[PDB]
Amino acid sequence: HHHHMVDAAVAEKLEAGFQKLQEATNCKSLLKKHLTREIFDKIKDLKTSFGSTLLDVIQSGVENLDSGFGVYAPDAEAYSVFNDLFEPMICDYHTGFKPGDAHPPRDFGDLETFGNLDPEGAFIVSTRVRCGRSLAGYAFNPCLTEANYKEMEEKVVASLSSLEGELKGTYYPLTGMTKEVQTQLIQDRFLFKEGDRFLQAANACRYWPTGRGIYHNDAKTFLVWCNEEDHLRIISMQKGGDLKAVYARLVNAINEIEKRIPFSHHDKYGFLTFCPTNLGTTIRASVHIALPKLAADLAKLAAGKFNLQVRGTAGEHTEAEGGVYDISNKRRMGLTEYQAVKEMYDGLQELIRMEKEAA
Repeated sequence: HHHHMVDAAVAEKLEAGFQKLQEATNCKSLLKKHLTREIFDKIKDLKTSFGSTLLDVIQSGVENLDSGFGVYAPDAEAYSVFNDLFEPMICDYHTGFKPGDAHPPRDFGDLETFGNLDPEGAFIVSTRVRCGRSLAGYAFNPCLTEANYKEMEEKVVASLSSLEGELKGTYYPLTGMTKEVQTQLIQDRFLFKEGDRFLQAANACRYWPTGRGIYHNDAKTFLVWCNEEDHLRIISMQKGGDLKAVYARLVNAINEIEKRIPFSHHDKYGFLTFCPTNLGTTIRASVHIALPKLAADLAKLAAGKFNLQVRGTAGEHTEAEGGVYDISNKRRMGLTEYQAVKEMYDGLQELIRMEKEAA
């Protein structure tokens, strides 16, 4: 496909979408904020080599005006071709990253500098680190062919099936998934299903459920989703606060996978993903921590000095311990994997120190 020229159908649909954006003077999306007429007029007739147009970028945010972000990348090249829109959006969303920055190369860092977090079990309820990856060479969802989905899944399965030791586990395809397995995966909170209206409207569920599946280790402390939104979503998690173990498991897993499957990467934006909220390190770390003494003061948002975000957790007495907060990394881009996780580690250590010291 050539870099220019969209057909008349695409052009008409883009203009109507832009107008809908405009008349919705109520719309809070990043798409509406950043897709100015000037930018729209500049990029509306461009296509990637896969044939993706601006409509394949913005259609979800147009159809779902309540979108928070409102664009997706239909293939890795969209990030360059439609960069006039992607760049301001990405840089608005991602704390500490600005136009002209180059996201640093991957570096998981020295695992030995993590570890002793809450061995007592007095504070941290659970620890989780999620990452995402696209496979080098493949389009993203709106552009994948049925044979692409099958081939990608075969490759992913070959790699996960070869995993040994702590990562050894089972792959469950969505194709022909039984009621029994569906139920078991729902109990585990491991099941995904056809995407919500945001993903449907992005054409991200074509050929469902071909090439979609779920892998977890026997311990249920390592989970992979194949083709849920990104080619790969990779999660390490467990009860308690052993961030070293959680992070080491994920690092080992990603290194083993990459030995067999190279990832899509970008010199400025880091690992490329279908949703640009997942760029850079792609890291989404989350620790549930009980801080009932600090809960009184909410000068807790201390966490900010380590670039960490604090969120309350739901439930009543009968369900959940009180004063438990979800602590996560605000930074995904413009820092290495090691810096992102060490920020969590350092900040949590301080929070706990503060909790022990509070009256």
